[PDB]
Order: sequence, then structure tokens, then C-alpha cells
Amino acid sequence: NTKVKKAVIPVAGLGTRMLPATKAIPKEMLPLVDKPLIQYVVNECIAAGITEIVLVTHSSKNSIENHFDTSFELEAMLEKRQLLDEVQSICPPHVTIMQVRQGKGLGHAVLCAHPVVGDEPVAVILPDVILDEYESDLSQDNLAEMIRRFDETGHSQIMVEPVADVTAYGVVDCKGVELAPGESVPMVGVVEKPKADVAPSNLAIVGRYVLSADIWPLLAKTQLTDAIDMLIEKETVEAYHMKGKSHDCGNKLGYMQAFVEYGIRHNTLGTEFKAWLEEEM
Amino acid sequence: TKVKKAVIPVAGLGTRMLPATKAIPKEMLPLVDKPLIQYVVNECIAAGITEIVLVTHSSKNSIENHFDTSFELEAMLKRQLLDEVQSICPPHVTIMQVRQGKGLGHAVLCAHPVVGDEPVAVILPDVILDEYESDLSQDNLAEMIRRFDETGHSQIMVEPVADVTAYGVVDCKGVELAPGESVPMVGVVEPSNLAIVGRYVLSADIWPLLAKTGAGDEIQLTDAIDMLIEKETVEAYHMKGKSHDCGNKLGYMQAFVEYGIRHNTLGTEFKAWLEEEM
Amino acid sequence: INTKVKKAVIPVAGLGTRMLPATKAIPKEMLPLVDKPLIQYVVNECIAAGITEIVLVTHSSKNSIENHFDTSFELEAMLERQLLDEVQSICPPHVTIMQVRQGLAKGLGHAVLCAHPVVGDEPVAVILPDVILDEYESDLSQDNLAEMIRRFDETGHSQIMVEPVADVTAYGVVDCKGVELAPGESVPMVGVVPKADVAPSNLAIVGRYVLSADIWPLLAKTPPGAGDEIQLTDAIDMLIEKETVEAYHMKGKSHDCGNKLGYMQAFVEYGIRHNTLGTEFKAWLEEE
Amino acid sequence: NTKVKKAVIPVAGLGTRMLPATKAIPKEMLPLVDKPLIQYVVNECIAAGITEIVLVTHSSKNSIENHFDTSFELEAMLERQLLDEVQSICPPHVTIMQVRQGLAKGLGHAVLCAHPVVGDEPVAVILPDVILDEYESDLSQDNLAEMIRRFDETGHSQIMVEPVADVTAYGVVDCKGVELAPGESVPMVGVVEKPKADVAPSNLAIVGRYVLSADIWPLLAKTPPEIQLTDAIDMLIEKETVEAYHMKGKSHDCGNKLGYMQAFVEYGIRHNTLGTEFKAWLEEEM
Repeated sequence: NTKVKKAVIPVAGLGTRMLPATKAIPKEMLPLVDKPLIQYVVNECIAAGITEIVLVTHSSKNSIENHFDTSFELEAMLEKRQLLDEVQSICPPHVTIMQVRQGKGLGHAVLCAHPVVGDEPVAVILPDVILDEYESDLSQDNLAEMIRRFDETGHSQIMVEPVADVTAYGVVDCKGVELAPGESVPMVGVVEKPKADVAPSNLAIVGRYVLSADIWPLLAKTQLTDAIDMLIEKETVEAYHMKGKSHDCGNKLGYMQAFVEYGIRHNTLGTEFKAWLEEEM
Repeated sequence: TKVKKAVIPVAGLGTRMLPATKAIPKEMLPLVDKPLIQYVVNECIAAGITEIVLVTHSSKNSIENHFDTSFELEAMLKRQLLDEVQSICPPHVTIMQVRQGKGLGHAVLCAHPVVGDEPVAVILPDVILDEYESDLSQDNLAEMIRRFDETGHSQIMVEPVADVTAYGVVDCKGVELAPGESVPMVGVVEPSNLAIVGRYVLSADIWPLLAKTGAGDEIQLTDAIDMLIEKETVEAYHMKGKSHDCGNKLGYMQAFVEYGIRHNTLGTEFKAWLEEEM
Repeated sequence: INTKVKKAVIPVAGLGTRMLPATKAIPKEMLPLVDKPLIQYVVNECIAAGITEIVLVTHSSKNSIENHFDTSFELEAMLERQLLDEVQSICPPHVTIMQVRQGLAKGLGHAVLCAHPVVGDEPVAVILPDVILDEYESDLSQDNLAEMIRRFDETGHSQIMVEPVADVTAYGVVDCKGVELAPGESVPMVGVVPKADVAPSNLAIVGRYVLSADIWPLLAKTPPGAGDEIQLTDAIDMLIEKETVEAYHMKGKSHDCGNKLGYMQAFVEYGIRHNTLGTEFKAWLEEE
Repeated sequence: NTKVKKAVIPVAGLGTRMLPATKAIPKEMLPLVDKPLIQYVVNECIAAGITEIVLVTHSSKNSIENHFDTSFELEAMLERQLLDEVQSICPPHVTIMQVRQGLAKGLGHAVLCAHPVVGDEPVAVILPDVILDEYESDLSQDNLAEMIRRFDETGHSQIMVEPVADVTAYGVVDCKGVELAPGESVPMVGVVEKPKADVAPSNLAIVGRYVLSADIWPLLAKTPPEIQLTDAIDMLIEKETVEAYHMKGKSHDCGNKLGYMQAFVEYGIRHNTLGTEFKAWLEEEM
């Protein structure tokens, strides 16, 4: 298959932008209607073919792991059925969630997974960014596509998308080439919240990466970006243009918008919710 | 001020919101950026309650933690924020926790040792009384308590429904009730179009009645309620403004939007975004 | 007539340093004396004395203490025999455990003050959990906490348990104006100190108190040290000042499980006495 | 270098033999003087060269992980010698990973759950309620460390054993009647659970330490007609040579009350700072 077996997901220490909702519950457990962000993120991983998920965590984060694990008393009450099928249907049996503690920096959270991952290519996924399942085919596009491409060329993939205001993100330098959703083109560097006038593209790092086993040593020499730009010095790495829509639930308004969008699409209450929104707005 | 303690049963596990509540308490689901329990407690405080008793479960330390101070967190934030965050539980308010050993009537019983034989407020936490459609410091719980204190008559909040077939309606021997008013209730029929909302202000007299009080072998507070009734004058208080049942998925999704539009820093942008998108 | 001391308050919010690393991720109060955590002995002592309301003044990382006394669902499941019933009986049905968080408040005086809202303006017992009162060496249903409560009901005077120490240079020693105390006796104390030539007595403060409702306002008005620190000894000195305080002479033996050596000595002493393994252990001990 | 890089520690089951102490704290967190049993076991894995430990766990046991992680609030609270001691707990080059076991299904099944973590590689299996005495063997040269070096040389799995008086209480190996000296590895032709003394192939009991080849993986994947480690070991013997390794020094079974109380006293006598005193104390008192 693919040498990309593991997805490393850094679990937020404290999602301060979302206080106080996340003062005592992880932001990864904040819900989009009726499921926690991390359940969408894990299913995205799985749709791409990943079966091993390495959560890079902290002490106050047990509920994320319990969400995917079995909940004895809960299930007991449940028998005491659909929901029951559902709660045990959260993590497919062929999927394994692993945990390692980080006790700062995303590049640091990645390095922490080194020992679990080995000296192999890996996927890095940020948990507060949700790629829209209805807007693209997760089994074929995006992370799924970035991995197929990595297998084909051995070139790291870095998901990106066009954004209005560039100063707010980390922009990639694709030497001015235009990219269509779905394509991969070489990147020659990354610019941390560039100043509009000097920004390399309008292409923002989305929070999805498929990286060659070489970042590992680079991470040690080294944030992800600097080992990224160092990797770039050694090999080709490409920007992959995200297909569909993403939701950034790491910012309050982004989260509120996602809440509503997923609300309108809810399998059982979406139409009624949508109707209500229309007679209400 | 005779009523200083509010009992909040939050020890049940919340089914209708699965899978979101599998590993987190339903009481910590956010309405925008504040958990349901924060709105609830804020409501108690506004009414002058200074001691909140959570009748809980092993899995809900997140709720107490939300109200306690998060050291490492505090170690982290900033000036503006750092305030807002300690500020969750003001200094004169105490959150106490007792573990339940099922039913609301039994949940309230467990708090007896903490409350003592005193008048007590009973608050259902997955029901939100809208802070913008009422003045929570002057109305509803605030006032139902102010009236208990003035007259020692118990108060049970109710609001008019549509399908009275769908609900339990209090019997007020036919007296027309309007927002803001109270009038004796003689019981409930499952007589008026008024339903129990989930806020109760009860005389210390319910305790012994609650001890002497089931459907699934659960202790019903309705049962002690009617008992208190045959012993005394209990009044229905007509809720003012709007309530939000956040214990049902749709009701929760709808309050999320209503509150978002009213959000103090993001309400205007979200509302405009919504208006276009929708 | 029933006493008015209805609640015991147990400060369990601190992170116990002298016991590290053992207590690095577990409460010092959950350290076992053979096969039971220190806290169960302490709660049982409250119970033997008739207290049925216990207030733990805790911290976030200590949910295990409450879990100890609650029903342990999965465990009982996987338990369904003796263990089931032993385990099922750890906290009797008529005993209620309440918890309140100490939060930012530093100091023992603060810890006690935190329970005020649960206790009310009522007298209360204050129990430090790392000191274990030997259930074999005295009758906890009549002595010690049980007797200090009775003395407080008979005189209105707050009670402070003390015990005799050969070395006064290492303790909180009381001044009872040189009046002698025999076990079980309470006599007014006018202060608390001590070098040795100037010590007012050989009686050290053990860790148990039965205080009147008057400690409440005093505690709230106790002047802080930095960071709000309110010490209970300070509040105690003002109580002594406001009124009559007696020192009560402990019966039996105490185990200070707050220090390493003492927790070890305790573990051994309770092992030898274990209802099931006492004999075999004691013997194995004589052999070794 | 060795292909044996990972040690799997099954700590997921709930320890009934030690109730009620263990009602709400994991058995692995009980202290032998001033350290939890799991610290001793982790330190032993480290002495043997292991720098990757996989706990196969349960939800109610975060405390085991917190023990090795950074105790931010404590550290802060200490910020001297003790602060160091405290951080030093897990050496920076050693990593603890965790996986949850599904339905409580046995040690065999516990190891099996570590498969995705370890991969198709040889592993060390360590039962954490058995403590190998540090004072009585050189844990950096004998026992697990030796077992691992013999596996690297030969490629033969190593199952640790020690002589017992009563075989009916253990899983016993069959080495074809051949004597093993401490530190010696001898091929085993079978394993048997709790034999009646009259048919027992030896008086050498499985202690609880294993260094297994990557070939036990497919064997552990099989469902019996309860997945048992010894049954897997017996299937492996069928395919390949497996040796029993005779433990050096002394072991402590702290999975049973008496054994834990004895180990607590034995280690208190040896405590670095308090032993002399504690011992003296015990003499006068005994």
C-alpha cells in the first residue's frame, strides 16, 4: 500500500480563542451539532485509508480518548439501541487510537510522535480544522489525494487554500503558478502571516500535511514550518490545493458558522432546522 | 432573603444529545462559547442565590472545574481574558457537589444534608431562561424568590403551550394568568394551557414530604409537590420572556443560533453572514 | 439531645510534598495503610464519633477520594460474594460526603473557611487527614473526637486535641497555664507556642478540633499573609482571645502518615494488625 | 543495536486482590515506600535499554500517565532537589505511549492490542504487578537486559522463570528435564498451566517477563474454541525454538496483599535515606 500509515493529531493544550467554553472541556470536543470536532477529523483520516491515529496530548484531555473507547456505564444504560449501536460505532474496530504526551509548538508535538511513528512518512492533521464531507469526497480528494500523490512521487504534500486576507495566515510560495483545486505544485518556502504587499501567494496552509520520513531528522535539528522549509532545501515538497470547503473551528465565528452549516445538513433534522432558520431570518 | 441554596440535578447521563455527550456532560455543551451550566448558574446568581449544589456523577468533574480556577490556564492568559475566566464564579458564590446514589425527586433528596431544613430553589439545567427577553435579576427566579421571601408561598414556574395534549398543565382553578404573575395552583393534569418549565422555589416544608414519598422505582418530585399542596398554598408563577429547552437536539441547535445572533462581540457579523447565507 | 456539631470538615486540597514522588499523581490521602487509603480510616473515625456529614475541601486532581466513597459501577459489575459487599459498604448509607473546591484560597484557614457555606454558622469538627487516630488503641465512638464533641456540648468551649511529646522543639505546643492534663481531660489553653527551657507544656497539637460557630467571623477577618493566605493557627489565636478554648488530651495513639517514616511505621503497625493477614505477617516479620 | 525497542506493559485490568485500596486508584500506583510500583517496572525497562514503553490500558488510569508526564502545577509549586527528582521521573529519551484494550479479554489479548503500536517486530512483555528486586540483580546486565541480549544474538524468544515449591499454583515450563542456572537460557518444549505435581514438567514458574519474536503476533490473533499468552507461547514453540531464562536475584509479587506488604517492608529497610532508621525502629518494635 502506502508508507503513510499513521496520522499524528496534536491535541490543543488550551484553545484560548474559544474561552470560556473550552476552559474545562477540550476544543476538540466542542460539538458540530451532535458530534465533537475530533469525530469528524478521525473519520476524515479513516476515509483516507489511515487506521492508526496518534493523538499528541496533555493531562486534562482524557475525554477525547474516552469518546472513541468504550463507555461501560453509558452503554449499560443504553441497553437498559440505535444510539447504542452508534456509540460503539464511533471508532471502527480496525482503527487504533494511540496516545503520547507532549509536556510547546506544533513541530514539537510532531516530534513527540516520532517514537510511535518510526522513521517513516506520516500524516499531520490539525483537529480544529474540519474539511467539509459534503463538499468534497474525503475518500478520494484532499488527505486521500495527498497520500496517493505522496506514494506516487515521494514528494511531501501540504494542503492549501486561497484566502482574502493573507496577513492572517502562513502563505506558501509556489513561484506564482496558479493552482486548481485538486492539484499539487511545488512550493519553495512558506511565509508566516506575510504583509499583503510581499506575500508569495493567496494560498494559506490549511492544516493537513503528508510528510516524508525526512522531516523526522529535520524536526530534531530545528515549528513545523522551519523543518518544512529545511526539507524543501533537500527535496521537492508540494502545495496541494484543497478541494471543497474547510471550516476553521479554532476561531469563534468559524465555529459558529460550521455549527449552522452542519445543522442545515443534519441527516435527521437538517430540513426542519433549515426551514426554521428561513422563517426565523 | 430566605432562599440561598439552589439544587441543580446534573447527575444523569444525557442520551438525546449523543454522541456529543458520550464523553462530555450535556451540561457542558456550549451555547455559542459558554456551557449551558454557566448560563444556568448565572441565572441563579442574578436571582441572589449564593450556594449552588450540584447533585452529580463520577464523570462530571468538568462541571466543577469550569467554576474553579484553572491554574495552568491562568498561568497562561490575557488581561482582558484572564479576568473573564476567574470571574466565572464570583467570590461570593459557592458551588458544592454531592454524588447521587435515580430520579429528580431523589436527586433533590440527596442535597438535603447540604441544604438542611430550609426553603430551596430547584433548577433543571437543560432549560435556559432567555436573559435578553426577561430581566433575570428582577424577573422569573429573581421574583419568584422575592415573593416566597415576602409571603412564604412556594412558586413553580409555568409557561403557556399550544398542544396541551402534549403537556402537563397546572390547575389554577381557572384563574387567567399573565406573564409576571402568581396565583395558587391546585395540582397538574397530564385546566389551563400552562406547563411547568423547570424552576421551583420550595418551602423547607418539602423535605419531610420528599423523604416520605415510584414510576420506574424513581422518587417523583411531582409527588412531594402535590403533597406540599394539600398541606399548603403553592403558586404557579407565569414565566416572563422566553425559555430554551436545550435538552433536545433541535432545541439546542436553535438556541445556538438565537444566542449567536445576540453575541456581544460577534452577533452582528454572524447575523449578517446568516442573513446572506440563509 | 443531639450535638450541634453535625459536620466534619476535611481539608484535602493540598499536593503533599513530603510524600513525593508517590503522591505526584495520586492524593496523599489515597495512600494505603495496608489495603485501605488513609482517607477511609479518617472518615470512619468521623463516623464512629456520630458525624454523618463530611465536607471535603478539595482540588481538581483529586476525584479519586470521592470515587473511593461512591458506587464504582464497572467494578461492582465485574464484581458480581464478600468483596462486592465490603466494597459496597465503604461509606454507610446514612453518611453524606460533600465536596467544595478550595480554588485560589491559600492556607488551612482558607480551606476551613471554604466550607462555611455548607456548614452554616454552626460549630464544626476540623480533621486533618494525614494524621490517623488508632482505632485499636482507643474507642473512637467514645473517645477522642467523640469525647471532644461531648465536652463542647457540655461547656460551649472549643476543643483542641493535643498529645505529649518528649521533644517540644519540633512542635506546636500549648499553654495551659501549667495545669496538668490526663488522657481524656480538657483544660483551658491560653496560647500556643518553643525552645525547651521556656516551653509552657509538653502538649503538642494533634490535628483534630471541635470549634464553635464563633470561629467563622474570625476566620473571615483573619489577616492574610501574601496571596490571601489565611492560616488557621492565626484564626485560632484570635479565637483563644475572643473566648475560652480547651486543650483535650488524646487517648490511644496517633499515626502521622504525613511524613515518610511515619507512614511506613503506620503501614507496618496496621499490617501486623490485619484481620486476615496479621498473624502471617507478624510472624514473617519476626522471622525477617 | 537491538530490534527489541518496545516493552508492552498491560495495566488495563482492575485489581480486585487489593481492594479496597485499588477501588479508585490503579493497582500499579500503589507505593513501595515512596514510589508507585509502576516506577520500578519502568525503571527496569529502562535499565535494560528499552526507551519505548507501551501501556495497554483503561480509562480510569490516567494517573499512571500523569505520573510520568510533567506535573505543571506541582513543578510550579516546587520552583529544589525535589523539583529535579520530580522532572527526572521519566528520562527525556524514554517515551510512554498508550492504547486502550477493548473488552477486558486477558493478557494475551492485552498484548495483541499493542500490535498496531509495535508493528511486526519482537517485543518485551512485562507484568507490572511483579517487581524484580534491584538490589539483588544487576538490572542493567541481567534479567530483561540479558533476555534481550540473548534474543538479539540467537533470535530465540526468552520466557522468564524461577523455581517454585508448588507448581499447582503456576504456569510451568518443560525444558526436557534440563537444569537451568540463574542467568541461563534453555530451550523449552512446552508450557503448562497449573499442573498437578505428579505430571508437572518442572518446578520452574513463569515469572512475568517475556522477550518475544515477531512471530508471536499472528499466533496471538487467533481465537480459541480466552486468548492466553502461554497458549501462544506453545504455538510458537511449534514453529521455532523458545528458551526459558532463569531469573537472577529475587522477585516480588505485589499483586497480592501479603506479597505487597512484605515487599513494602523489605524496601523500607533498604530505603536510601530512611532504611537505617526504619530498620532500627522495626527491631525495637519486633
